[PDB]
Amino acid sequence: HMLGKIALEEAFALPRFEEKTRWWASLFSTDAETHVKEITDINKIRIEHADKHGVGYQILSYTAPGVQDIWDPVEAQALAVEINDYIAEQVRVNPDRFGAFATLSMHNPKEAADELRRCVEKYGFKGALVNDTQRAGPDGDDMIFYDNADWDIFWQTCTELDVPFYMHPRNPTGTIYEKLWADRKWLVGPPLSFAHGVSLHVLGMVTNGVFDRHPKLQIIMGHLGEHVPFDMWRINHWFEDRKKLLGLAETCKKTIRDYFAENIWITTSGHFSTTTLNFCMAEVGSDRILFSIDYPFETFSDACEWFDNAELNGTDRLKIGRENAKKLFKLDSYKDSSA
Amino acid sequence: HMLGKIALEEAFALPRFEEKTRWWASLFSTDAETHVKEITDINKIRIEHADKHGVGYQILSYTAPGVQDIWDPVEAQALAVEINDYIAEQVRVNPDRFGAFATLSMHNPKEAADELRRCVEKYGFKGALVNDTQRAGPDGDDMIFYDNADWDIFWQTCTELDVPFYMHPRNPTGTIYEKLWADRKWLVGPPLSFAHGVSLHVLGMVTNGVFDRHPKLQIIMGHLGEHVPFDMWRINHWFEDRKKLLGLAETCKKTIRDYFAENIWITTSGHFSTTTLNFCMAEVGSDRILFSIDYPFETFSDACEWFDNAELNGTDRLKIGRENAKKLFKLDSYKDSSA
Amino acid sequence: HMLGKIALEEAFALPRFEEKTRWWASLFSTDAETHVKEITDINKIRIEHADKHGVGYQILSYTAPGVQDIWDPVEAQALAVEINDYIAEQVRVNPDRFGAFATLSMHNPKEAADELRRCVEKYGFKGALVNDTQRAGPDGDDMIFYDNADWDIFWQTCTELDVPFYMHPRNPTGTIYEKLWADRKWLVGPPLSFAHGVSLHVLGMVTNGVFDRHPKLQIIMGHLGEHVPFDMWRINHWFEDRKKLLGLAETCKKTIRDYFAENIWITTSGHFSTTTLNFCMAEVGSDRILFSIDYPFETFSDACEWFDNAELNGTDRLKIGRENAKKLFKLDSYKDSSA
Amino acid sequence: HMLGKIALEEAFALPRFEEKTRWWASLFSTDAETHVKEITDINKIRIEHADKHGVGYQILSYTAPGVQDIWDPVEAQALAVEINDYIAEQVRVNPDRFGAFATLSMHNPKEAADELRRCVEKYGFKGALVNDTQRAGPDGDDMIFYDNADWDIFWQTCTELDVPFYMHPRNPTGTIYEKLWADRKWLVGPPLSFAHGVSLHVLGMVTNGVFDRHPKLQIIMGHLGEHVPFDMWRINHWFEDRKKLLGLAETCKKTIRDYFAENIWITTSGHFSTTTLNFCMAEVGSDRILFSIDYPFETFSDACEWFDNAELNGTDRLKIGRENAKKLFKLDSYKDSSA
Ligand SMILES: [Mg+2]
Ligand SMILES: [Mg+2]
Ligand SMILES: [Mg+2]
Ligand SMILES: [Mg+2]
Repeated sequence: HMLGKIALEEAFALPRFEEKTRWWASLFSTDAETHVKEITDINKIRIEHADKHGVGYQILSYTAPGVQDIWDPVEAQALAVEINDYIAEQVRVNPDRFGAFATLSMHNPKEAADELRRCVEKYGFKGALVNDTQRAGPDGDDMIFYDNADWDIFWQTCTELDVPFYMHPRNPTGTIYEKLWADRKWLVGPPLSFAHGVSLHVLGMVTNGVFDRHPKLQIIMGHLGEHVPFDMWRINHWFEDRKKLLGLAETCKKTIRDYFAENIWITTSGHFSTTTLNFCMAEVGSDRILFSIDYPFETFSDACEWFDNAELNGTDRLKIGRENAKKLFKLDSYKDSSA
Repeated sequence: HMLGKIALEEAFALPRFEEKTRWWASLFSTDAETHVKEITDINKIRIEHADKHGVGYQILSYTAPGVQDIWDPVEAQALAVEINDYIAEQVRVNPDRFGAFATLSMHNPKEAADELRRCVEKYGFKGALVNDTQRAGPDGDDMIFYDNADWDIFWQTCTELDVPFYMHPRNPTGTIYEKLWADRKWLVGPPLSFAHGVSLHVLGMVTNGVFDRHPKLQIIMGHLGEHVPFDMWRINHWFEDRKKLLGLAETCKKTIRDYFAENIWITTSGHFSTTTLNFCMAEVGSDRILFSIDYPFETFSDACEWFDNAELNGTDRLKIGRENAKKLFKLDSYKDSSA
Repeated sequence: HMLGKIALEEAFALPRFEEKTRWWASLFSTDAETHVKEITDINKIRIEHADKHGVGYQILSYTAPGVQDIWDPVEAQALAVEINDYIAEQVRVNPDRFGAFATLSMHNPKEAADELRRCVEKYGFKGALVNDTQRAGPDGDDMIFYDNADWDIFWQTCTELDVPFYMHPRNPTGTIYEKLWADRKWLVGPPLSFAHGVSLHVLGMVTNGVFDRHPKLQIIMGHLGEHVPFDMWRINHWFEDRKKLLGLAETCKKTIRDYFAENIWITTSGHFSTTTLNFCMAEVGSDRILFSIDYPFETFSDACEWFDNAELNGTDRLKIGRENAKKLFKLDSYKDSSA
Repeated sequence: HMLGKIALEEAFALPRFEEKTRWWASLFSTDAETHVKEITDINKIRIEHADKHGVGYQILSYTAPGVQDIWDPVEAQALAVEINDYIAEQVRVNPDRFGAFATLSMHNPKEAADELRRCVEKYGFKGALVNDTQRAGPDGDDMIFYDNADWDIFWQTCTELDVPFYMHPRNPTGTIYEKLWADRKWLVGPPLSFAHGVSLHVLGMVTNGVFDRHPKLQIIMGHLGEHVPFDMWRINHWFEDRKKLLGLAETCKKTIRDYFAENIWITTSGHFSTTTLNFCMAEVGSDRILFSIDYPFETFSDACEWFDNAELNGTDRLKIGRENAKKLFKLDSYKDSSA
């Protein structure tokens, strides 16, 4: 029904990674052959889906765990560069239907900043999408978080280019996987582990002052905010009425509600629940919520038939379906953008 | 306004642990001296609070991390026995105002089952409250989870005595603390880490078939369910439409919604939000929600002035405030129980 | 998906009233030929719909405006008796699928009480359903309301027989139609006028003390309560904080929330909105909400596909779908009643 | 806590109407002596309240029933002119704290249009506020509605001046009072009758095509929309799926949700319910909701302590508290307008 929707948690994989794609599909897809075809296709199947379901524009990004799974920094950087060059050539076929997020090796702040800049300046990419902490160390068992002063040069590049950063999940690996997840492995991914990682990282950015040093920085979370809106009251209470009397105020200058009004966005990817959407509208505001799908892990039909038919006032259907993202990503036009 | 409310996430500490109590208070209280007095008091300050705020009956339990912090199994068991003997003598002063949950060493399923039985049979305790995984191993860096076949003898003791088990959080320790939390330490506790632990453990019980082998087992989570109701739609979708086509059905026979209708309860402890309560009423049902406070980490005033004044239909105010817990814990009477 | 649902705002018309059926259809149906067949059919089409959509049991009632449109008390009484005899015979064909509400002339309290008693004692009808005020006076321009002492004998008959009374709407007529509705006639019926009538009558019963004189009396409103839940806060405030200080307490002894907890029920007839249902669960409580359809003015498909697929906790889906009505109407087994 | 709030359903009365003020107070106030002082005061008591509760700017309007109670068109017009001249002088004392709505006799479309124009062009009034239908006829028993072609000249004046029209309630009178309300008089006013009138009039404007002929017209309803949001689903269904197939489309060209997105506003006057506000954010959108008080029928304390302390995302608190009204009324700076 609604046309010109924008979706922006929409994944692709390189054709040369078919074995890795099938491993990931063995965890998260019930039809591996269709999954392989859909995650690698850019300009045919993906366009047919969007045409049937009123999706005018999609910002594509690399599948998880992606470059964050690569703990060799030279290999990781070369892979990020390869992916960005590849998707730039692919989306030129349909520029009124596709944009792309930069794919990044996050081993080094300046290296990541330079590649983000190359993507934005050379290819017009719309921002960055990163799958939660970079694997590093001898066997990839270390994690690189971005919520510290070493990453200021990177976050300042984001605000200078004025593009958002999408904190996507990745799977638990190594020591963390063995200790917490191996004995309850069906919880890996969307059921629980994904949100635990993203919420930890983003609230780390909050409590380590990233949005104080970079007040213009825009951060996006999928899956209606990875549990965080559920605890908006509880986090705010334990920040303002407890931890900010014990030292947190030294590195965290605004309330959690301020940061959601000024810096943080949430997306409807993989969470097609009108009851939860309404609750998020109360706790974060319809202005800060964007439609997305999580294709091809979710189907266009599930996401779009939900949203198109959800009971919702017309003002917020427009905002969530396209107008919020249209302003955030400075979209002058695209297919059906004002339909 | 409402009298005879029941609260059941209400903590005490032994007087001999003052140093440990002050360490915990240095993380989670803004007034250490009042905290020490309140967490150790049973029959004076705690009764004065309850009298002012319409709380007829409280089920007391041992402060976190409690016995789960003790990785010496002999020491841990002796401490659990000591705590249960102590609180039994304390609550006999005011039997129409206080019951108690068993405090347990969870190093060994049969040992824990026997001590739960002793508490219920000898002292009339109302169930068990355990602070998420037992520390074990050489330096307490291992975790004992209860979502496996070794714990069947324990869960069968719970269903035979027909008493619930409250899965309370504890702090992250050791390797997990260093890897995920040390660099964002203000998130430890109520802001995030507590819910991550409890939700992992309870959903582990779900996906490892604990409620299939023990369909009468009642499990309680505080803090409006430790994020889980937020993802009810998403978990249900990724169980029924994804993982249960890939192997999860082998150890998980009902839907997540079934388990919340039949086995799982949530509590309002430390989450005094009517907007979130309404959302939980939609996602889990008012029948499955219990009032609680989280005293003395939360104040009676915050919890009770919220609940007493919250906009709510009279049917559900009665149920959540006392009648749900009255039926669950088989309370024939207590102060103001039918006021 | 849910089987054994109960619906109880389901209308029929006498075959000999085809012209009245067609006039009403010309206001409220977009397929008059199907409507005529469906509103007169009891045991074939209506059963086929119920079998397809998991409706085990239906309490049937006479179409609006029905006997309340008849201002000749002799003609009105004879028609009520005719209708009750007719539907008693019809429902005997499928007694495990159908019950009936009494149809009443409400010109005289004792006469109406006697015919309700005959319906319950002779035919086992489940209650009464009445289309708002009884037209009266020489030209049918007066209105008989039931919220006064003259009707105590009638309400005492309801409580003695322990059966509920369903306050259904009727169209505005005569002077009221001319002054308020004739110049905006598209608002007649479900869009506005229906709820204005029923809410006036039920809140009249509240404020004139009917539920104080008859504390066991159960009153049912369709259409999620005819706007009243939206104003529960506002009515409660303007009663307890205003009118109850000015004289209302003389004839109204409990709060509006008390009466919804103790006396008033709402159904989902013609209001297939999960967002509004959730709000009603907050304002009135799931224990007080009953599934219903409003057939043949609404379709089985619209009502049942909505309810069966609505995002709802399993506890409340069971209560609203059938268990609330099973208890209220003291129902024996019926088709799929325990499925 | 929030400063610079805007309220715009704030009433005054002329000093020479003490008897009318006292009769109205005898229906709607529990402290008539304070009410008389507060409803006549402009520049002292009312300012003190606003200073204490963070209300920067108020648009003032004449008390109900006001000029709509006057069925002599000559007396009605003279009184409207008197009131507008009076309040223009009063608000000049504190022009950074007060604006005014036009008070109008609505006996004649051209006359009302001319007085609205005088108010805007001579005094800079912000719009019009009218208490539902104009009493008319020899004994005041007729009602003038504005949802017809005779009023096109008036609505065209609203859009030409680009100012909104606030449809405020009035009490039921004459035959309507006798037939519907006299025997249940405690429902008169906020409990029920007020909303019945306004919702009828506004939905009449919808279904008689006023917003089709005048697509720029902005209409404001108090009291969270006078029940209409509760039935948004039901009205929309009975328009688009029923009446629009039977002839309504001839005079009503968009959906009810379109008109709430494009033409209709609601305020929080006299409805200090976060639960209902959240529901209204789902059904109408936070962009279309305005803070207001309904002083002196409601207190500043009730309205502002509710709103300032309600659990709400920061984006919508800002919009509802002041930014929506700042844009709608094109307001220059006022006290704390950017605080
Ligand atoms: Mg994704
Ligand atoms: Mg606790
Ligand atoms: Mg009906
Ligand atoms: Mg007013």
